[PDB]
Amino acid sequence: TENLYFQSMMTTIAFIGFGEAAQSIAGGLGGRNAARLAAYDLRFNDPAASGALRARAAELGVEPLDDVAGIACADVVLSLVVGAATKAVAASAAPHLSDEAVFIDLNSVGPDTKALAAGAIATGKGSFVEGAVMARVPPYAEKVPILVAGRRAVEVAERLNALGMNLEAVGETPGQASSLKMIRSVMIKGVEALLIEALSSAERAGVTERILDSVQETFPGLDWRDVADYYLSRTFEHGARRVTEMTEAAETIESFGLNAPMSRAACETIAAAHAAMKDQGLSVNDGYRGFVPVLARRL
Amino acid sequence: TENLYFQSMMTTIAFIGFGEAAQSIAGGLGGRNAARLAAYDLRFNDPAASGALRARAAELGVEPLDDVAGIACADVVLSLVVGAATKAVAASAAPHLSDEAVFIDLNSVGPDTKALAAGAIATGKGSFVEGAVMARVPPYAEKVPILVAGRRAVEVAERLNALGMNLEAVGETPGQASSLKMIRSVMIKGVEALLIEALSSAERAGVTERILDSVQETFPGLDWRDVADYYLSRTFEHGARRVTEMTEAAETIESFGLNAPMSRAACETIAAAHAAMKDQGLSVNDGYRGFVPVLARRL
Repeated sequence: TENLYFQSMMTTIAFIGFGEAAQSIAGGLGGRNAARLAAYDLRFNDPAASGALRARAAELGVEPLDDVAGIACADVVLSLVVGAATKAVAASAAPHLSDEAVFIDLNSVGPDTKALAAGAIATGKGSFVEGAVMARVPPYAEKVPILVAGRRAVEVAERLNALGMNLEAVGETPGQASSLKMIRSVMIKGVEALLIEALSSAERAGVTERILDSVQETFPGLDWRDVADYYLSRTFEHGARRVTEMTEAAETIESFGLNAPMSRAACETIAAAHAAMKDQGLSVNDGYRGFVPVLARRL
Repeated sequence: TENLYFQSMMTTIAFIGFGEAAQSIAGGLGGRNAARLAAYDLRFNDPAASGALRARAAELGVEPLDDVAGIACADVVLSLVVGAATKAVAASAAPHLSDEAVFIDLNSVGPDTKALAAGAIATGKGSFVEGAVMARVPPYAEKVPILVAGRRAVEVAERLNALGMNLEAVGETPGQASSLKMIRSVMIKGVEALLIEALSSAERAGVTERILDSVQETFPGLDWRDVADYYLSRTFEHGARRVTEMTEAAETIESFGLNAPMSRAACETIAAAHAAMKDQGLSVNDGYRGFVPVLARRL
């Protein structure tokens, strides 16, 4: 019950980058022959990695391309490379895209870099759609939530959703998808940071339960102890990667001509708290009753 | 159905400071002759203010005291003076308190200053209880929520609650009541600040409604649009005074040996946003749909 125009259509996808994320995505698509798959990777040319990578390409039913120019055949090019390589990749692909083709940039970079990738693509004939991957890929494969933005975002979402992928078009302006992903971090990690600051303060003052009561009375819809349990355990376990996500978010907001003091302070806070909790005999299972006394003392 | 020990008891209260807050409190107590009331004020000695202040003392049924030494008669002394005068007041009263008397400091100062007030009182015979007034006094009079902390906090709460006041004992340690008041600000104004940062960012990126959706999905208990309506209108109207409350909260947290980056960033944010919104034709009634585009542009 997806779109007819898109089911009765010749659909070739080329990955740029054939790492884990690209592999799991191509994994879930491969058995269906939902589309002719291909992948360009530099390691396809490295004698030390070539054999092992080409076998896996064969095992997931993806064709290895020897060169970037092998993407000329694709309707949709997916760019999943190391963040640092984003622009370089874009610039390589640009001359080889057909004028109907869409390059979707799925890299973990801010709207600024996305804009430069879009610019490289524009020096050739292809279209650019900006994407942002909303979850880790392994647990979801090809149904990982992706946000897309651009002239052709609705069009590619529909086309790739007809193949079983999980895209939503969030705007016509490239930059909007990574902006949305980054800003969404601000509320979520901002709240986590506020709990860290309020609760460890409260704890040093001996009024923790009373302060949880007072937040519970002010914002009654949520169970704030469940919130503090959940998000402080997130600081415990993934504090390092949560600080990266925050650092990027501050840069995104700054990139819009806005000061980002909440995002910067939250990043600092989550990093300080993660450090504070390491090697203290805590468990992700321990709750705020567990974490807060440690943070109180260690901060 | 309050305590018998406290109803069948000789109960004299002396205010130090006879301003609005002290007047409204003494107002609601005065008609009942719930207690022998008195008040020391410097203006009781100023020919320019004396007549007018003594008439109002008579109208609310409070006795003027010519001197601080007139508090020797009180069981409970209430200190409501300008923040700056807190310690000075405490030091004046200390020699005059009886050894059964309780000095309750109700001034808008942090636990640090409260501790110094407590120290002055300790150089005499009286007891010290630390209080913190939780709302503006005019709309509540004598039933304004007060938090108290100290050895005798339970005792004074019960005694003053037997006279119709609205006290809760929150701890045995002086400093806890103002700590609790201040820290409670962190979550509340932190959230307001996070909405300002997230929403005006989102708005510059054209994804405001989507970001509200994504906060609504993450923290489903609350209606986040009502939250943003409510708290941004608070930034509009009372942004100036909300920044003071935040500045104090950062100092309180700092006073505990903790860095206060969330509190400091929130204070900055609320002040920046309040400034941004002034003289833009906005109304407290306007909601986030109204405020956010203004903040987006003006920040």
